Amino acid sequence: SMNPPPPETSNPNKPKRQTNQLQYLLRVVLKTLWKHQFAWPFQQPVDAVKLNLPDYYKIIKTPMDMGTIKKRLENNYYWNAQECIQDFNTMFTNCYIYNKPGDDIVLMAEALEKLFLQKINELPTEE
Ligand SMILES: COc1cc(/C=C2\SC(=O)N=C2N)ccc1O
Repeated sequence: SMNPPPPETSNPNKPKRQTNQLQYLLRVVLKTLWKHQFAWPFQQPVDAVKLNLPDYYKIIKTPMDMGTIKKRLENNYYWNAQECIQDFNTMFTNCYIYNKPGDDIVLMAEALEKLFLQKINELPTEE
């Protein structure tokens, strides 16, 4: 059993910005989801070896998790807020694609997604 390498979190030739929307994504959005009681499965890449999910990376070809997002935000990896919002949405969608409705992990993702949507609704205008 093998896990793929994680998503990229460092790339010196990718242009980067530090913007008020990206600061909101770290200070408000990521921090709110990270502290939630259902955050733990999403705080690092899925370890398909330890979890005995040998088909996980056959089905999920664009993996994403909040550990990766946290690193991207803390290392100013992004150019704009849309790129980070897409990462969160990829994380939720992967969970719904791989699992069954009503599975514990899906209910956990849904609770985090509800908070995510609430916070993104008040994403500040770009200064
Ligand atoms: C079973 O599908 C998923 C599993 C996880 C992670 C888990 S599950 C567990 O017990 N520990 C973990 N770190 C994350 C997203 C998924 O879609």
